[PDB]
Amino acid sequence: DKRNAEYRLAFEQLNFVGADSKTPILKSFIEDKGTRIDEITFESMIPIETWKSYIPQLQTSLNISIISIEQGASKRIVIIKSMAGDAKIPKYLPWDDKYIEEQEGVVVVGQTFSGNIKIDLNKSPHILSAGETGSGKSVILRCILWQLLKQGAIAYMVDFKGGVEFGLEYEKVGQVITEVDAAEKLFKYLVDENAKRLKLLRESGSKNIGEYNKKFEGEELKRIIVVIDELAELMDKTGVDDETRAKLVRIEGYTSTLARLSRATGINLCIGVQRPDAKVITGQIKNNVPVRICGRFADSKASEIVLSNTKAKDLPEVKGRFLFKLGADTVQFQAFYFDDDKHFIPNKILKLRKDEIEDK
Repeated sequence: DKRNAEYRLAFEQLNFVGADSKTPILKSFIEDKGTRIDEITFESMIPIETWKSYIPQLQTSLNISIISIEQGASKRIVIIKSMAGDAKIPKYLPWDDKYIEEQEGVVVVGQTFSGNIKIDLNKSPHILSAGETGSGKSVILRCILWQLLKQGAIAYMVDFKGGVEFGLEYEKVGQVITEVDAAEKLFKYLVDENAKRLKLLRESGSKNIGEYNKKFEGEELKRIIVVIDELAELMDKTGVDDETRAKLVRIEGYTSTLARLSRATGINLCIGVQRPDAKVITGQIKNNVPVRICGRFADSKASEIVLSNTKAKDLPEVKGRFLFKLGADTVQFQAFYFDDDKHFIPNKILKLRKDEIEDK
């Protein structure tokens, strides 16, 4: 009843009253400790639209973070999907190998208010990390790569800045693609590999490699992970000769093909973008890339591309503070500080690899 009287007061203050002078009466307070989110229900004579416009006034009074105001059973009943006003988000989040998931295909990206953000690459298969230069953006992808490498995945890194963001260390664990020629060979291969895989899956009678891999263990399908340091490196023809203009288009057709058909076959794309543009994050790419990571952008246009809303502006001036987006919802999180010197250890991967081959 402490919560009932604390609301009664906040409403009483805001003069938040119905057509009947009656303030909103509290009905249920569902304390989901697991999700740190609470289902607060009120019966009032105040239409949802009016609760919706008064959301900032409510938030500040009741010290809460409202997510949604869904209408309940009747027009007078309204459920406020909302979490605490003491939003538990870290200052700096250092990486630790303890976070590596045992569920093959799952990757942690950082910590939200409740807990660590997980991603099932069998559910949502491709990641788009956008953020201006001044770090963060790619560090999230390199961190994801490490997790999958540790889960025994096959890596392909794509870096046209002559393989600078993926050093000789990364070349120990996989192929680093630095030019249009290799990028063409590669994206063509992956497309043919995805093709060979859809055959095996269909015939085995499995919907994804998660299913298929529970069915075959001696010979399993290795997950393929494709990191693209910068997309615009591939996504910009504006200058090249006819021969190259063709290659970059061929590459645009393969990327589109994989992005649209991969989910089942275990071929995952992680894309970095320093500045969103519709000529870079094209139709297909955005259409087929579920996960969206967004950095502090002062441009509303850039936010609309990736997040398809303008929440990137509203981010705090903290390094690692990003916005994860899957489906409709968007959360504020501190990503892991992944240092390629201390955290990336190629030997550990070569170890797993010797250890897996020293069987069958």
